[PDB]
Amino acid sequence: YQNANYSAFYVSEPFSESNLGANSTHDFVYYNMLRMWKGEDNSFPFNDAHDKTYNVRDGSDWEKTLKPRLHTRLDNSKNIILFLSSITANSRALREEMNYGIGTKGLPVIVIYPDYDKKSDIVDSNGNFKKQIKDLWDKLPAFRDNMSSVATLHIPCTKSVIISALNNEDFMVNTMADAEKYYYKP
Repeated sequence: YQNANYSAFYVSEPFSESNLGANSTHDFVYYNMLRMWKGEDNSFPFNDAHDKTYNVRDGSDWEKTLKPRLHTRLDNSKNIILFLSSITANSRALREEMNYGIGTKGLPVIVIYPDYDKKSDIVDSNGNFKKQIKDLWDKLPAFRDNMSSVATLHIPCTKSVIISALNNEDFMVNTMADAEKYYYKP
């Protein structure tokens, strides 16, 4: 029960996943990457909170329809998979996913950085997060300002690394590690 992974990312709105080109549009492309890995290999450790339809950006009415949908899907989830990239920009729904999912629920977050493919892109040799990463947090204040309360894992975008993250109990709410920002050491 409540075993899903909740994918959170930016797209310019309104966005429908059924329009031609949806699967080519940043940052939806990275969510679809997870879906395709799972569809191709059932061992991939991803259970999509949005499996029935990705309709959390599609224009629906905030109060009556969209916000309740965000909350319901987050309530079915053990963690958030957040994609942060150079194009992550303002979005009411994405903000609410952070405030409710982290601030209210205390869900841990696996943060995938699709612009980067090396561990050394995330942290410097003293284990400080690089400015290029901190700058992405500033693009989503509701992530930045809630992340202190949960375990977060900050990773480059490579399949084997994503699998390792998703197989780690430390980043699942019922088994969460102590709140800190974690990373794989370069």
